[PDB]
Amino acid sequence: SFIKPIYQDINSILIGQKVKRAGEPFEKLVYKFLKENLSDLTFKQYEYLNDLFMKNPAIIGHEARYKLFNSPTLLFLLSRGKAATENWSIENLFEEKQNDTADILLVKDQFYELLDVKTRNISKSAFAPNIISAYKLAQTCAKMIDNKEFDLFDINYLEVDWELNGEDLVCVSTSFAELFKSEPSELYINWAAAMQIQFHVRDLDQGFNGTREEWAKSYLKHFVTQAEQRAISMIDKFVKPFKKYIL
Amino acid sequence: SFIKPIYQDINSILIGQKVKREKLVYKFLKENLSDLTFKQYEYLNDLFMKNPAIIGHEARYKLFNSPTLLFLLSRGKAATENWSIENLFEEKNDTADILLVKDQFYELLDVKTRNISKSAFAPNIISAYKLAQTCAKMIDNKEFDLFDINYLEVDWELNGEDLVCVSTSFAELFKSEPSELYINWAAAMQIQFHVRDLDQGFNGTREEWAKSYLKHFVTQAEQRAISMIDKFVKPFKKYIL
DNA sequence: GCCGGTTAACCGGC
DNA sequence: GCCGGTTAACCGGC
Ligand SMILES: [Ca+2]
Ligand SMILES: [Ca+2]
Ligand code: NA
Ligand code: NA
Ligand code: NA
Repeated sequence: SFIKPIYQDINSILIGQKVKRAGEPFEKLVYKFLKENLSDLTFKQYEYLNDLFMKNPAIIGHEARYKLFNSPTLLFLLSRGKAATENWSIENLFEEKQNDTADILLVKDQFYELLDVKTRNISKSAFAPNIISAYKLAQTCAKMIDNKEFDLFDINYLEVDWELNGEDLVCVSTSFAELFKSEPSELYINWAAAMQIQFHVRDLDQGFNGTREEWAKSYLKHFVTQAEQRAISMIDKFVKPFKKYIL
Repeated sequence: SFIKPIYQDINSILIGQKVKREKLVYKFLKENLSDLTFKQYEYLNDLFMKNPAIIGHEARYKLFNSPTLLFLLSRGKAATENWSIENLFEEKNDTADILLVKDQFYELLDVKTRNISKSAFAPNIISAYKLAQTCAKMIDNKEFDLFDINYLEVDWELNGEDLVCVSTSFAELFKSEPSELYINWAAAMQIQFHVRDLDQGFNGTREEWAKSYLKHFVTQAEQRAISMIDKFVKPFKKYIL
């Protein structure tokens, strides 16, 4: 991680920060800090895409523009769709998109850190948030394996806890954790919640002992196993209880 | 519907409205049907304010006088017990955006806003599972003449520094053919449609609707389970040993 | 403690 | 046309 060496600082600077009154905008402050302290490495996802295509003005159409990624897995995680990519121009730049994978990209020497900020109202009853689609993650692992891209990118999370203090939201603490250091078989896949893996960053175990390739194979075994169990569970929860009204 | 008879009134007032870059719907209804119209949390406040002698969640839950509406409208037990004139519910995940109620009959209204300049993407309408439980509850308690669940689509496009409403649509969930309802399991098990596309040709009774919906729901759940193997298990087996 | 369902719409494959 | 996956976190049952 490129963030990890300055996380202590980040943690200190963010605590006490405020945003007018839900905590979503704290992500903008995370970005501001990173832009100030790692200016050359830091991008919004759409910003990285805009920069990539701006540097290659002669490369037009979605196919050629896709070739600029030089990585199947990164293309998968970061690109916009074919029409969006084809219609891109300096006058028609990418702006934020609701379901972009990452909030913030940090890249250096062609290694990629995908950072997702998780904001959390710390006064409400704890509810683990959507982290990332378990299915997007499965596809990522399969593509990592097919292409032997095991040392190219990390997926990392920064939790920003906040509380309502008068007119303002204030940050009270933060946490940092790396997806690829968690034990894959311990990740919670909430199928109803858009097939999303869910955890609090603060709680994520970080003791995985294997290679990235091993992480990928292991998560895939986990994913496949959970999907099988869910297929069965749906009869239990969505079929059985209601059959008495229709038979 | 209490809204349907005045839809033309609403469509006209809205069809040129602009917000800065559309709960103008609530405003209009509140001004033209003030005795009937509530935000959900507002209806609950009103209900509990009008019954000051009733405290705690069990007793306040009895104020609904209907298990099904209890299930659709109420907040959780602790929230309800902790409610007071000085601790009022605020807007919230709530089933409905707007409630219109008259003579012990309830219209649940959900407003769907839509950026009409982008590729059409049918929005989450309501949980197929919440709907399933609701039908189940309607049947168990024979509450077939109590409420409707209705939708109002408001289409808009960006124009300058503002969003402009260019059209609207209105449709009643309980007039749609249940078996035509698209359940998108990945998207939080939500029914999905555009209001303007919703068929309104169901001819049977409310009870028939509920039974037909349940058969549909159960059938679609079974299909989803099966399709999970094909999409989430099969394509990944080759990587595991 | 443990568990998982719900709201807001929203992009883009073939 | 037809089809369905993803982001934002968030609430309250035993
Ligand atoms: Ca985020
Ligand atoms: Ca709505
Ligand atoms: Na994001
Ligand atoms: Na995410
Ligand atoms: Na809804």
